[PDB]
Amino acid sequence: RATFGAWDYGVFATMLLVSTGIGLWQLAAVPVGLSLAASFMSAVQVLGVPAEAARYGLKFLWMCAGQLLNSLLTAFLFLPIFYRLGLTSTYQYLELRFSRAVRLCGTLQYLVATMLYTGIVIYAPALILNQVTGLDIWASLLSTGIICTLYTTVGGWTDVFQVVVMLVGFWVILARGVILLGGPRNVLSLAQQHSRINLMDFDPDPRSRYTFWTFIVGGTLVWLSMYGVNQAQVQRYVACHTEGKAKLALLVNQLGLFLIVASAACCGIVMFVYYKDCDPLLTGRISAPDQYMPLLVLDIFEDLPGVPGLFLACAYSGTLSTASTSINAMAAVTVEDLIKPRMPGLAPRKLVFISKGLSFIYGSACLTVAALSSLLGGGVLQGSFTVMGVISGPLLGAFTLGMLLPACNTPGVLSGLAAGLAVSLWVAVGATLYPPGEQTMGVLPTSAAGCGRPALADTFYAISYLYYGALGTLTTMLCGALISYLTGPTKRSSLGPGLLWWD
Repeated sequence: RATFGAWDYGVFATMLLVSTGIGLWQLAAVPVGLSLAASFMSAVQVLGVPAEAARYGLKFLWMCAGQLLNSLLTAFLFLPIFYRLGLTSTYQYLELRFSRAVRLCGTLQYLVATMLYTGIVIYAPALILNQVTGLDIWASLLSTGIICTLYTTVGGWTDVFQVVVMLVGFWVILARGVILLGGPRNVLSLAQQHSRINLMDFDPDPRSRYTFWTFIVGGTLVWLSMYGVNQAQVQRYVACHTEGKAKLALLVNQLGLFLIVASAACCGIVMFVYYKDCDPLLTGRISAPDQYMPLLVLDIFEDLPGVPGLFLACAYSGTLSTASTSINAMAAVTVEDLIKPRMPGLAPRKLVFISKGLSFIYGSACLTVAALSSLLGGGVLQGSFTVMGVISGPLLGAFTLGMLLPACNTPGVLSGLAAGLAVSLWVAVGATLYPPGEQTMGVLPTSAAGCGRPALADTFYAISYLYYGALGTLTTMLCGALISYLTGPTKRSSLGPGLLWWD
């Protein structure tokens, strides 16, 4: 109990092996959108969103409000620019706007951000395996790395099946939990009593981790960083045979992500009310809050033996498949965008070998980043939203500056990228060397009676992590706006046909 110990071991092993092996032996656009909702279905979200909802309440539902505002700008301000142009890759726009140097810089920033994000995405299934089997945290990470390598290197329509299965799993967990605790009315009343239904939270204090202001502002930009400029996600919409179909598929992706993040938050609330007494953290039954969901599944499905095995094997294999797909994606991007253009004559024999080698190097780098995440501390959702905000925040800032500011020469945008990246790294490192107090973040009390030294660690490093990506972005523009209009602007009369949004 509390760590498999039944047929669930066999079911987990069988499902993992089958997933690893069997991989390789207007509504037509709906699945494509549902394919990009499979990038936020990773075990990262499974572990994070429920735990964060349980610890901070229902405020986490405002994540959807970020999504609903990131797929509303991505489908009306960023998709037309990337479509009316017509681009093999989105970063090509930069070469059309400022110069090839900015294209290379943006590609490097995307590569770094993706490697860190995939490191976290690989760490999450390692956490699942360690919690489920008690197989250390380093042997578990080793096994996860080996399986991911077998996926990406040796070779590798489940993009929608994995979603469907994990979503029905979330709904099943919700139903079972609510049944155990009586009915929806009792659970809702209990959650309300313990201040878990604090949906309306407008406190302006930026240090407050989760709030309406924080979620809207920070999450919108942290989500544009992942689904508005991300080459892998956006590339699927520059080949939809029409702009309207691309927008419809993007809205379908928005709906899928909204459903995922609402089900996860609701199941997190059910988890909390289930553990309203004898909280695992206070009783030592687990180590980190990200070990909440596996524990919830294991405790709940004691009547049905293998269901935890099936659900967690899906959440593990799907997450590794997503990580391997991302690794292959950036391995291909490196060859097509950075290497091949410089070396024109290489022939395919060496190009395929270089692609495989880059996939291997990226896999190893992501595994090392996962090990670093495990060693450094905890937090999978926070880790993802920090790595993808610190790095991919200034990049979105550069895109927005180039679109909405006609007079943005290359030096201005480059210095804006520098300043934004520096500021984001500054705050993200300050908040890890002097983490904010738990009470100030907004963590709610969890009963168990049933069984900043410097001057910038108290006011600056304490901001919610969601603002990190919104802090670089809002600097990359401002600096890039206060330098472009000083180092000589770019007259709009000679800028390009459709590189702007005002046109």
